[PDB]
Amino acid sequence: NIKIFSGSSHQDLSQKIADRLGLELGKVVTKKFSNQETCVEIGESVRGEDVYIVQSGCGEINDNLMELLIMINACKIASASRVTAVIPCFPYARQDKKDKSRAPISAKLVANMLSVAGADHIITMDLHASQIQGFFDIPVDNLMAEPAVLKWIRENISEWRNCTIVSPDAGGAKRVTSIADRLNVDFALIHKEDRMVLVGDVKDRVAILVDDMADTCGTICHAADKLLSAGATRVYAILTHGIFSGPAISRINNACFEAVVVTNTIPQEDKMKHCSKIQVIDISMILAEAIRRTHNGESVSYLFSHVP
Amino acid sequence: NIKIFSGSSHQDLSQKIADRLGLELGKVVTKKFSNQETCVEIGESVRGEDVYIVQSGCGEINDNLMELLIMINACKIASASRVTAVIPCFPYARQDKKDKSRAPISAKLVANMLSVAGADHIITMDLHASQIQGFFDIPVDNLMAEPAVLKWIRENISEWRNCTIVSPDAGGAKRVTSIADRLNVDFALIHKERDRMVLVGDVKDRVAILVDDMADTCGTICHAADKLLSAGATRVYAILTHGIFSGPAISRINNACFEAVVVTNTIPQEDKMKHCSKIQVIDISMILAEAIRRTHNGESVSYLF
Amino acid sequence: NIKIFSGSSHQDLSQKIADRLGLELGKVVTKKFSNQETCVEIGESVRGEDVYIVQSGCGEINDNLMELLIMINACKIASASRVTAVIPCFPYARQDKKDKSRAPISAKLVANMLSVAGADHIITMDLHASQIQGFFDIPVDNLMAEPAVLKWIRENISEWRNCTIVSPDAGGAKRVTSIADRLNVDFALIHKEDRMVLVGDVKDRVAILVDDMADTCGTICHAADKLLSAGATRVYAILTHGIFSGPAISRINNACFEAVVVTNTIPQEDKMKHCSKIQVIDISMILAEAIRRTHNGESVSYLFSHVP
Amino acid sequence: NIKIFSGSSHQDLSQKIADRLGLELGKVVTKKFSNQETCVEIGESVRGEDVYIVQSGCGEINDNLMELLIMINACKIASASRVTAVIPCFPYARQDKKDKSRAPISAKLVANMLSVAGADHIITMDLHASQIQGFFDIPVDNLMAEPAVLKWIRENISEWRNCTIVSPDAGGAKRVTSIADRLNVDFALIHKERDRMVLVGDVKDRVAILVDDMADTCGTICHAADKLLSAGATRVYAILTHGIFSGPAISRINNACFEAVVVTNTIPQEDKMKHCSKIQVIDISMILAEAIRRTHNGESVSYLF
Amino acid sequence: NIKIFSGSSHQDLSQKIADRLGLELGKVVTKKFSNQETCVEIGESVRGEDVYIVQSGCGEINDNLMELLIMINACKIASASRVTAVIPCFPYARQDKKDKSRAPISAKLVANMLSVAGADHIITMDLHASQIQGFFDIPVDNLMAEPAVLKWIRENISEWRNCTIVSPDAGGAKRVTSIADRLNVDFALIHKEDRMVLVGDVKDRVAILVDDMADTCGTICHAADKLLSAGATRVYAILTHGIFSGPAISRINNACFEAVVVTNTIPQEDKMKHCSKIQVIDISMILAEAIRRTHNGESVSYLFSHVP
Amino acid sequence: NIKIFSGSSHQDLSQKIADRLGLELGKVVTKKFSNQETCVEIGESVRGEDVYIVQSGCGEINDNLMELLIMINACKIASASRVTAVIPCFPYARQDKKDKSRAPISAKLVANMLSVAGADHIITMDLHASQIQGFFDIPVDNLMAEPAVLKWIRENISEWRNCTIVSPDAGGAKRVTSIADRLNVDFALIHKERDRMVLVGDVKDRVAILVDDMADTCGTICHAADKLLSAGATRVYAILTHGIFSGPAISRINNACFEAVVVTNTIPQEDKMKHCSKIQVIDISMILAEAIRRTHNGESVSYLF
Repeated sequence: NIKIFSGSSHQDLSQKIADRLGLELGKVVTKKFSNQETCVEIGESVRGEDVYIVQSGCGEINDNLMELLIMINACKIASASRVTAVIPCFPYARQDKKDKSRAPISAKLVANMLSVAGADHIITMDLHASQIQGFFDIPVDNLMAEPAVLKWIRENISEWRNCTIVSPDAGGAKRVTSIADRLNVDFALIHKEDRMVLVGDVKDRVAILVDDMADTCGTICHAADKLLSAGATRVYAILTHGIFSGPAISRINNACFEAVVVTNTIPQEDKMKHCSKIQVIDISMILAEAIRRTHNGESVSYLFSHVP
Repeated sequence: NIKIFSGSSHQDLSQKIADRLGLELGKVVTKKFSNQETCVEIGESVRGEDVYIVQSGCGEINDNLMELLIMINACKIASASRVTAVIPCFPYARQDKKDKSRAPISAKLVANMLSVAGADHIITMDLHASQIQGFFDIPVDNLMAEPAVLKWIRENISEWRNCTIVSPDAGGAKRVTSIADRLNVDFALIHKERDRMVLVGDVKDRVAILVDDMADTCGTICHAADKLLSAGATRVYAILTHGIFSGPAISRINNACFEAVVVTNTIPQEDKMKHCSKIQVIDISMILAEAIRRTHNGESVSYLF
Repeated sequence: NIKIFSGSSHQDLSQKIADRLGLELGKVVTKKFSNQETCVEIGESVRGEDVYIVQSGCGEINDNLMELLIMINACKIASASRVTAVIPCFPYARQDKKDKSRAPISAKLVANMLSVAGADHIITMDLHASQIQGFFDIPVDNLMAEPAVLKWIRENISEWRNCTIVSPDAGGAKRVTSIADRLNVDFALIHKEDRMVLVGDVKDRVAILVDDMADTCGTICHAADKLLSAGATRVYAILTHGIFSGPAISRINNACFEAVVVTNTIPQEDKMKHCSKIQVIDISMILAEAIRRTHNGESVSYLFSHVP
Repeated sequence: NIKIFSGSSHQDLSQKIADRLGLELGKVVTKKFSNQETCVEIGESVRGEDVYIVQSGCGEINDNLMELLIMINACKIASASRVTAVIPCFPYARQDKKDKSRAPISAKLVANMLSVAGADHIITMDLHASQIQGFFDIPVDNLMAEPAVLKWIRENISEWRNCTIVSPDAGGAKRVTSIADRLNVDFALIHKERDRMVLVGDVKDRVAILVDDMADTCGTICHAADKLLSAGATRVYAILTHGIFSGPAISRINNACFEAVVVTNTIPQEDKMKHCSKIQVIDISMILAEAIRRTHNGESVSYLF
Repeated sequence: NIKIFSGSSHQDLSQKIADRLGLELGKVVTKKFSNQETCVEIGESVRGEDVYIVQSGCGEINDNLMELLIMINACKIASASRVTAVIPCFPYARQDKKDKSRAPISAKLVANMLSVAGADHIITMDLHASQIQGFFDIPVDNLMAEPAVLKWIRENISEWRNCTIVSPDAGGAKRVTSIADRLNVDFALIHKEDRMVLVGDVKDRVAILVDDMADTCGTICHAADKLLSAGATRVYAILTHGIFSGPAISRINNACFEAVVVTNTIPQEDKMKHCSKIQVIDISMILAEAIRRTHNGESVSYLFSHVP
Repeated sequence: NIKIFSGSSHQDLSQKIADRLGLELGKVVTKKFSNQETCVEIGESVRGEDVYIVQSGCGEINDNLMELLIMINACKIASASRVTAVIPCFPYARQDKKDKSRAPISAKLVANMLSVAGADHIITMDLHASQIQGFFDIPVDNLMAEPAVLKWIRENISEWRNCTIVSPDAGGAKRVTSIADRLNVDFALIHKERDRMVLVGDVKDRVAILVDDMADTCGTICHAADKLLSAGATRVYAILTHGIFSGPAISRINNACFEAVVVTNTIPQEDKMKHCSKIQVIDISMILAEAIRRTHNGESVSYLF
């Protein structure tokens, strides 16, 4: 009575999750008008079932969001017992504050939309701001890629016992210090004032830029330069979410990175073809395990410092 | 104290609306990000104001809806006194029932998202189904194109006194019989076998006016037009309040026998009008301005129907 | 842990449903003041149980509605696990639109009342307008009498392969075309302009007026005349909901119908005594099966083209 | 800008109310269907108005409640600025607790239906229990008949300075002691063994005034009156704010020793008053008009208590 | 999958409940700032579990309330299947009406706070006003101490067949008459006009003042005098809730009571040390049994006239 | 038409606020019961008024929150037109995320209780995290102490042009870099190994200004100050918008090398100021009065940031 569904034809990640759970993705008939008006038809009964919808990695965020919302609605009015939105990369999460302007808090709006659509539960990975859990009243499991980042570092960087973890901005301080303390190394921090300022020791050390997401990568590319200018031996970038829109791929190919590491919360395959610097940590097993635990009523906190 | 904002690039309707009310459109900064992630910013204080946001007409329905939702929200958390969504063409309106499938009622979803975004009021034109009004708990004013369509038929088709109004599908009956009764003329109805088309009612040697609420690819109204010709209509017109016109529509129209195709201003046609001469638009901005003004003043909106 | 309750002493239908499920109706103590103020007492524990309340066929709609609402409330605050209102004939369903006047949408109001009373689920039959499902946020199963109408037609009208399905109004087009296409015959349609207009072929064919409901029957009685005037051989009327208030019985006895067929969503027994033209399709088995499926988490979509 | 509508045929209270405020009752079309299915239509625009709907007094409680609910809803979706239900006698008010049964809290249900119908405000008189106010999240103004009942006792019973106020049941204690304290007189209390009636307090050679919030069949206040006679009261009165008076009430009253039976205008008595001379009504329309007017103006309503 | 938690270090009652259910109290890490800002950490998974939080008897009502609310929240966003607040003594219950002033209905506010905090169910004992059940939409089980009061009376007062049950105020009439009728004896009633008035027969009888709560006890102490003045042989006071704040203990020690009987809905141990007149009925078994029944979906109405 | 009430004994802020607006604080009866059970009563009609309730500053956070909640509720059921909570220092603001624990998001709980109590609007100062604004669905105006802190630094520290702003923790980065950028000076950052403190950035032979949003026991800013001395800062200041100052704070401050400790009026300091001379308060009442006045008038509040 567990049933996993996928957003659009970007099955990829959702298929991996389903394989790991010993399941097939449920049937969904998607008819799509040219104005992008999305039609959905759940091709099997979800009556009384524990349902999980994994949002697409299609790219177009608003299409993906509506598809998700529509699919949640269809399952709720078809008497699903529970509907969980598995959203590896939370959309509009950078729009989580007003920030001295007459701005929407779009991430709160997205949380409200998910709630009124009928979501009972959220499974996500590395919310841009932890506080976003509080934008909901339903429970949220905010999974961490940290355990998998720590393990990647230990296994792929020989100098890890002597590296420096660098935040590309002031916001990311906590995230880097927590990784630096766990590994028992230093941290450093960059701040854009168009000028960057680095505080902290990177001289003669491997520098690992750690962030929750990279988009156009103008920031990490510029931070990489600064770090080499400050005497870092080489520079790595580890992001959980690899958006990589616009010139990001061109930016990374021209950059002085030794590697750019991301998870597959966003589909990376086509980006990789055109970019040899990209390596992907598979997090499908962390997503599958959180679903399995959710379903069984078993501890998921164990997924916060364990790689299943 | 009243403020009008527009959604996205399609500032035509909203400009027309703002003119009739003697206003300028509110300032709104709209920066478009990575993967179409919508950014909006209200470039002026709306604190204590009666706000009207007029939908975009730029095709991409999900982008338009999100922008509208984000705008509504932005005005609300910035202490707008009231927020009305002006949605001439209601998105997802066809998806208004399960229809014997495990389908979403997407129009109810949209109603819910609009309400939770903070909309206090809706103004729209010819809801695909009247019952959609009941999808909200806030007031909806569902304006009619009917008066202006009636007006146009009388002022443009010489033989209108012995014309027949034809619904393209069976689910279009109520709309066409209401028009047919107003003009005191005939009505007829087409049905696709669920395949061949079936026509019920008299069209022989009279003008056939195809009336429908919206036409997308125009596949149905095009095939409908053929049948009306096969059944010996003099000439066939096409009246649609919402003229979406996607995919093959442009050419499909021209290649069909249509004397004319008539639509409203609810969606922009300027782009389609040059590549298709037989299209004509009824401007509905006066109707929308009047509804906003009357909504703001608390005067009757009902006489506009 | 399934428990079925009945509205008032109009047990009839609710008793048939209970028999088909192998159950007794649960005890309810109803004390009723003269101003019709309804008192209810649930005479057994519903704590943790899956509860279904079948609304009465008493006649007085507002009494019945309040009784239903009160009973839903009592079961919810007594810790029922789930409360489903089984409402064979949805009240105020004709009040589903504003229709160019300053009217209530009373069917939306009834849906809100059912929701705030604590209904988790609705089971109903042939909503006057499908869109009424959208008046709720809880799931609605809108059961169709169509399968049972098709089977009645095939078994009782020898000429069914050559009949015409007629809508008594413009609103009913879809409903008749769907039946006409399934049976592979014609459809026709009447429109009241005080004048009726018939479009479609009924000459020398059996005409079957099909509608979701009949009240005072002035419409079907007048449509029957029109059809005979247009050369129909005989006229039948098939309604799912037989209200039959006011002069309906006198109207039907004087009418040129060969038969008036209705379901027992409304109690028909006393109406039949005074009206030999009435035949009743028993739909208690469709109601019982939807309850059973709901309870078990089994497909109910099968009830949409199958007669259990 | 203020508008008063009445529910159903009992337009007496509402007429009195509209007069005191210098208004005419709003136009409302009320077509009554098949099985008592209620149809209401607002015959005028209420857009941007402060609306007051005064309950019906036509017996059938479920019909009255539905009509009121439908009216409230109709005004809300037609963009009324505010909707107040004026419910002099709150329906289902006795059903306000489970009371050691698997019973509904029907008064909370009613509170919820009123709120979801769109009521912004309630005005009522002598809630059976004060706590009912807490069944809402919207403001309730719970007016008191007490001042006018006190007034009547002093102006109508000669021996009032040595009278005793008697509660018909034990759950009526707080009401009677509050009256007894205002007049500086005695109080007493009747209890039915849960059978024989038990009386606690002094009534010998004094006037006994039975006070209760509502009397339906009058079975209890009639048996109460006998006991008060048995215990040697001079003469016994009956004061009820809500005089429902169903079933055997009419005659039961006359056949009982009651000097007089006093009720308010909250329910119509004109029909009962002719067949029962000993009934007298305190008109409470001034109190309800004053509460509406003060509610609309935002002036004190609290001094009316 | 039942899990019982306690408010603060006032485990006492919550420990007794847990013992009776064969359970240990779940781990809770409570860190408390000096401004009394309460921090909580649920020290074990509640994912998918039936959770019961027993509110502390600490004394400071607002601290206790917030602790309860915070704990309910933590369990809900940690995916508890159900959260029940077991609140033996409902806080702010005397603030249940406006009472001719511009007052809050604070008990309604407390019910709203409990609801938005995420409480699915309430278990309580002898609400000051039954109507408080209607301040919620979630179900409330309002347990009665009456069965245990009746049994205490029958076992400890030899003259019980000839006693009088007295309400200390006008509000308590119903409560005393119900006890007087069950025991088949008289009732009497006191009313404060600063003057008390007694109606009813207490001459040469044992008088038992029965109330739902005693605070500073100025009322029961004064009622005791009045009763002796009216010829009662001796006076008892039975309260379900023994607040006993301010001079209550000094008031009771100076009073002409034969005994003051209360339940342990409030911790009584330290009050007893300084007051030999106090006897405590243990109601932990009634609380444990309601939890057990709730959990199992079994009748709790049986707890309304049975001492488990 | 506007009314200001204060919560509990700490009537200083609220008095200052009421003065700037030319008002007297509303009458409120506050009787304190048995076990701290809070009683509040509004001593005047607030019907149809724009109500502002200013939080208490009397330490006990749970008592203050309940009183505020009860006050909000009391004004709402007494038909206040609008209720704004003025909460200079937002309670439970640190508890704004789970933070890798099975912890409550207590600030979301508080947001929810405030909303269900009936608050239409919040006015507060320097939310611990901006995202807290998103915990509500009602408008929040989150005022900034930054302008006045900048002002104070320039007008009080002679060497400010070559100073460095130091965050006591790593989670304080964004706050200090924003200040450092405004003054065009350096920033630095302290981190406790999770043990020894680590400092990143230049402080040698310059004035170190410790900036944080709130300081409770001052354990962190005290140890931070030592490190800044160890790393050769000229002298170290401490700027906190919310100066809670509990437990060892008073003496801990004096025993530390702090040139001065600067806080705002958001919490009362008068009691702490006498036993600690190095404390100085920026009065923020003008800012709060201006926000109320502008909120009531519907004028810009955004320029106050």
